[PDB]
Amino acid sequence: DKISHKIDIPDSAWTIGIGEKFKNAGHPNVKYPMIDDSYVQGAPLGGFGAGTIGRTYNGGFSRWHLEIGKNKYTTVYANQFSVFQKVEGNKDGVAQVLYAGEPENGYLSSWKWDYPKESGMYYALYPNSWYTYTNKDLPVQLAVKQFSPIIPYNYKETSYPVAVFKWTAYNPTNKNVDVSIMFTWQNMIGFFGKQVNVNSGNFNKIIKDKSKDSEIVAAVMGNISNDNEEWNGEYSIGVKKVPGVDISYKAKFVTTGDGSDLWHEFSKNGILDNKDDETPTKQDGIGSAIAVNFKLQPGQTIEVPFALSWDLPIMKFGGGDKWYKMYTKYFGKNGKNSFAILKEALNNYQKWEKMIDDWQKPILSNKSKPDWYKTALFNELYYLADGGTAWENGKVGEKRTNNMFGLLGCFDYNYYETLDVRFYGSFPLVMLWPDIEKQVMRQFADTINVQDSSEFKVGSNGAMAVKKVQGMIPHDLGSSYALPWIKINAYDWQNPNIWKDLNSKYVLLVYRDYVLTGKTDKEFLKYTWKSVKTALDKLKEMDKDNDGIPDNEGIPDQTYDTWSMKGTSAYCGSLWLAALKAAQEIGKVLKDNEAYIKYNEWYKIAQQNFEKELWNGEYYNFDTESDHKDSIMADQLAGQWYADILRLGDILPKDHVQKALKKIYEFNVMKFENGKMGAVNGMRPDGIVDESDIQAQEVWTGVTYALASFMKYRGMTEEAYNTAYGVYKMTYDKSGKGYWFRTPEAWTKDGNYRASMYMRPLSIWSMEV
Ligand SMILES: OC[C@H]1O[C@@H](O[C@H]2[C@H](O)[C@@H](O)[C@H](O[C@H]3[C@H](O)[C@@H](O)[C@H](O)O[C@@H]3CO)O[C@@H]2CO)[C@H](O)[C@@H](O)[C@@H]1O
Ligand SMILES: [Ca+2]
Repeated sequence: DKISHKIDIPDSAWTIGIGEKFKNAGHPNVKYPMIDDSYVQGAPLGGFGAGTIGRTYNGGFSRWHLEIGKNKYTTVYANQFSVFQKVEGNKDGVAQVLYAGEPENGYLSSWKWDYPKESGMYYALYPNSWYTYTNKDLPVQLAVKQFSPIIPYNYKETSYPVAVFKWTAYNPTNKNVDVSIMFTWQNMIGFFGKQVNVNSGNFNKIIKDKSKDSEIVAAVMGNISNDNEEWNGEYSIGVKKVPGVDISYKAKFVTTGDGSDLWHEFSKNGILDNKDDETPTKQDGIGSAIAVNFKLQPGQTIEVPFALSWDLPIMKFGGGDKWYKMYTKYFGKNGKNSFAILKEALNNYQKWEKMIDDWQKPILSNKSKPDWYKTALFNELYYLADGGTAWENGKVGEKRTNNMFGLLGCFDYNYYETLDVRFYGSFPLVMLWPDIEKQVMRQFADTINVQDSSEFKVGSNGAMAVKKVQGMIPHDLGSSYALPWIKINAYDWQNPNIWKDLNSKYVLLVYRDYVLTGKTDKEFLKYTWKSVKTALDKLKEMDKDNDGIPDNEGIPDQTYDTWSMKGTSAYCGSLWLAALKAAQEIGKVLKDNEAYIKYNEWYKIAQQNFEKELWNGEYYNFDTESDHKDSIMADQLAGQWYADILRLGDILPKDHVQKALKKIYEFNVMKFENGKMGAVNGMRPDGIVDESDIQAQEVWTGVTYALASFMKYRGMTEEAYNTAYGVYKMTYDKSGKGYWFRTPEAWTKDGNYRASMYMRPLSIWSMEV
């Protein structure tokens, strides 16, 4: 490996061998069907709301999130980079697809598949990833850096449906070598969204943009139809000329054939026919190829940028609504703009690399923090783009000031902005994209007094319940299978209108978003103030025994939605105390004296009673009335955690908080698989895991990272990082369960999982406050 020194991969990048087999991988631990796409994954390409494309460590374009809200795992075999090399003085060269695998059937059988093991590495530090190719039959060593311009405090480039591939080639040998690099792409119009005739009318054109000291050659893969539909638009691939390289191309090869129409050209001398051909296809799949060829002398290095764009302007949800994607603000809505997007990327990628370095540097250059923590911190952010992210620039047919946004809680439970989850998972948005975060919270504010009296069947018990009650915060803002932003509370496993955490979490989210953006945005507090008061006042009515605290009803009426709470719970009770304190503070800021006084009175009664009812000498009891009321809950002081972040002070005595955190570390972490797997949710005082429900026996990745944050602010530095380390280990390490780029909600002691690709572990960013 002589290529690594010619590029700059950070030491904290997650790494794996190209073609590496992983033997320890986990699988779903539930009885019902659940997504399991294997450990063959990688860092996604594509901006927020653009649709994303997962290119795996093996080289394949395999995890398709282009249909917004859907996850489709299938390798499109025509989508590859290939290499040709010929040593000066040999008769023949060699050609190889840079993919550690081969197709399942006979399409593209002529290509050279099965890139060999032990011949290259994959590296990821989101939003960048890299592949190196150090192969004994390839005398020139190659590497590529691939990325999309995901940039904090930037709402423009961050939205683009574009990827850059910056290639570096180096000749360490003592002979001249001819090298070609070829990008192939299938015209994927009709891959989704088209009910019949899936390739019909697809056609490919070549654009040569020559303008002084710039040459771009690109393929635009579109359809003859000008229909404005979810399925229609363009894909583009291309390359920018640099000194010392020639460009060649082929507009049309057949993907549903043996591939030899292209491969016979590339395998001879790495130079394509330059055959333009705009003939549309009927039933056959088609694609395009863009290639560079160059001669490398001994010791010579060259850099060449390629790019990929996709202009699919319309997203459609299962309920029938069609919206424009955010990026259409910058490029247009007509679906004929893939080349403009590609050209912007090819002409500006160096600036974008620097912008990315500028935001990663403060963390990467802090040598008090271990590399493993940086690996997790950056790579967990994959989910902001990969979580079915929806970001609208108008409904099709209909202009507003704001652009509505939604991130899925996960794919198995397909709900937007699941609020009990975003309490943990929204930290990256408030810290790095606060205008999106405040938009999402205004979306929730607007729903507070919505009433929907129609009834749905509650999944857990079969009872009928009202869809949406006035004054109760919704569980979510809809499903991608239905109508995001329009029909809320798609979730139906329990009735969220009787949940005891949603209304408090909502208030705490609101005050967080003011505090973490500088305590300046009074207009945001004003917009949300009525909803905050309404939310707290409605939750107070759920206090059954006049102790000043809402009563859990002996059912799972909160985020742990199979784990029953009854009476005063540590979890919902602490959240209530914190929410009251936040509302007092907002009352002072806005000069609402009667609110300050009311919430101050409620707070002091509830605080007293919380302490009397739950404090046992060592920790706070799980609740006042359940069968395992004395279980040690990992999340027992969630309200005090948020109070620390919000700078609201002590809601409970410092001494008791410290004792409770130490107990949690001693029990829920250290007595669960030797503290190498996170914090198990429920432990009995005898040190055996609580067996009252599956969720008690699960480690929750986002709860664990948030508990790490809490420990860190309380000066328990070693405990904090050791607690977090088990999550990192299980997710990324060779000794873990293979969950890189699909961090789940939960695992049990055997390491098997529930709900891969989950929002909650984005809470690792609470460790950076
Ligand atoms: O909907 C989201 C919630 O899902 C919960 O899992 C439940 C499944 O949604 C549900 O389909 C499954 O149904 C069981 C059913 O209860 C049982 O009687 C029958 O015999 O088998 C069905 C599955 O084959 O129940 C599970 C609960 O066990 C998650 O637990 C929850 O966290 C999530 O929000
Ligand atoms: Ca009560």
